[PDB]
Amino acid sequence: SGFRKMAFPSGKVEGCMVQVTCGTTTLNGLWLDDVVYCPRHVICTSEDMLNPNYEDLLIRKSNHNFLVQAGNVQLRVIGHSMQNCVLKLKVDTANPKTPKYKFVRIQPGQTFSVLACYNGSPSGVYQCAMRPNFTIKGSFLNGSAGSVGFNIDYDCVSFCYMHHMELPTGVHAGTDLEGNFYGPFVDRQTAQAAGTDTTITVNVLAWLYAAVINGDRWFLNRFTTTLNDFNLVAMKYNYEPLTQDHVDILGPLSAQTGIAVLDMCASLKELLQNGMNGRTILGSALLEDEFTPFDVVRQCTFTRLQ
Amino acid sequence: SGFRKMAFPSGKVEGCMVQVTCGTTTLNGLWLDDVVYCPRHVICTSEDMLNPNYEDLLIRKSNHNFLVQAGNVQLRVIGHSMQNCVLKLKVDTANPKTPKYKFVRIQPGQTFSVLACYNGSPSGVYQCAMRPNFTIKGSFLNGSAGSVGFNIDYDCVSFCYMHHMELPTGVHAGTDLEGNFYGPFVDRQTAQAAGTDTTITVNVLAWLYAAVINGDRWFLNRFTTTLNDFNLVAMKYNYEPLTQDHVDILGPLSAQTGIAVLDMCASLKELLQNGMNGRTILGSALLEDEFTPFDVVRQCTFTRLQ
Repeated sequence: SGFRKMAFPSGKVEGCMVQVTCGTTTLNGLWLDDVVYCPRHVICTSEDMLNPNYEDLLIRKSNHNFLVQAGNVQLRVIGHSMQNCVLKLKVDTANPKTPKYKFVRIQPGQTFSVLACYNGSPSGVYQCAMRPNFTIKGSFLNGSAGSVGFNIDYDCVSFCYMHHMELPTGVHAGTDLEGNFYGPFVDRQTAQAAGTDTTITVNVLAWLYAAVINGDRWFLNRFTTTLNDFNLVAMKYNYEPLTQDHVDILGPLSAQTGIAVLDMCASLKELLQNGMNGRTILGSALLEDEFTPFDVVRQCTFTRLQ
Repeated sequence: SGFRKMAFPSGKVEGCMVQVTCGTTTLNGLWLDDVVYCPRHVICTSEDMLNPNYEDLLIRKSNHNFLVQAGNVQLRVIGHSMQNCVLKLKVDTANPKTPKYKFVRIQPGQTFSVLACYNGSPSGVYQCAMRPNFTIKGSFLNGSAGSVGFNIDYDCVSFCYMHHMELPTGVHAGTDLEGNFYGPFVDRQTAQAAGTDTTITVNVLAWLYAAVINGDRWFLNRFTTTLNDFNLVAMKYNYEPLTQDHVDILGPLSAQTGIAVLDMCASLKELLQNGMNGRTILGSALLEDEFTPFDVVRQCTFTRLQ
């Protein structure tokens, strides 16, 4: 037993990570087959004019301006194109380690594994959830842009995030693998702020279900409530509304634990009104909302079926 | 910026994982060159009286009895022997994916990355700290035994832990790669309890530094204290006593923060008594003690040396 934030194994992703340098600017690229994808602001430099326009600056760059290295080997750029906020760098060598993959746009509330990288070299791995305000609470320094996030589904690496920038609040923003930002953000030197965030109600219920599976059940009561009355409570604590779709996604954890979803909502309603009473749940003094129902099941299993 | 529990990329380790099956028991193995390392209780059968004779089961078993799988490929065991609580299965093929590696005995307070496995097949990765009572707080199900914990140092993998079992309190126990258990535990079906766990004082300090580097400062104070003076307020509070060895270790964090360790100790003493008064530090409502100083440094940029 035991429950912990757990990243997907990063081996498949590590073999696609490369360093991209244009001028004195370096960041990370993702090498699949004969293409390297990377944030377009690799072409930005110090001596650029204020609030540059990427159209104009890329026009100055030739193939020979982009220096891509996969370890101690130079990949030769043979073509470049810009697709929204990412650069597609056609190279003359196919990555022999390209996994089965898909490009995916995750929804808010969902999690993914982040392979933070520097200078083309993977550095560490951890879980993030896409916040309802379309930011993630990551750990990224300068040189980490191009790091990707991803999930594994059977044999297929689903890439869902490429990191670009940090916001003044200290939270992070990036694109899908087509260069489309999550949230109202731009890879520009313009003032931006994350909007107000909300708590991912469905995730907190999954976490409480995980808590029960692991024997942490002090917060259960005989009580139950309705979907309407729970949501009237949730709204007042900045929790996002709970939909029947959410209730159904919690099915397997309710089947597994024997605790009906609306039973769980009553315990949660109670922790929201009266607090955690100095108690910790799974070693946390706060309510965790970055564990999806899938992430719990992934870690406990369904033992009804023998 | 930002601060997160971060596992090492697990790629170099995933290529070492294999599946070991003796009779009806299946757990994971570690395939380094031409040796597979695994827990000895893979040979245990519940049909045993219980108190096992591991040595004579080695005589009882032949090489045929051990089924080693790298994916769907079988490795013929050509030798088998016991070293403390670990099996060393000699196979006919040397692991072509063997990395540069050491075998190390971690010290209580140090951290490592656990690659959680079932059936030779990686499931996920997360950080653990070896607790002062020689347990770890992981997420391990039945069949997770044989999973390893490791640290990457350049391109050399330091294997420091192999998981064997779970204690009735929900924490986990294991050996180094030489089969020697961390702590007074044995791999038998007998009543065992972990001693009293204590907070790793040096690590809470390192964490408080990570917050200051990252922006969380409210806890700081112009107040000061001394070493024995701080260790008074702490020993009664179940904390590891702080030593001059720990002070020095935090040197670089103080150097970057310009905050003296004793000054940090003072505001930490203040944090023990008062409590956090509904306030968080780096997204946490309790003091985190599983970030070592070096773990912090790896997630910070250091203005000093330019």
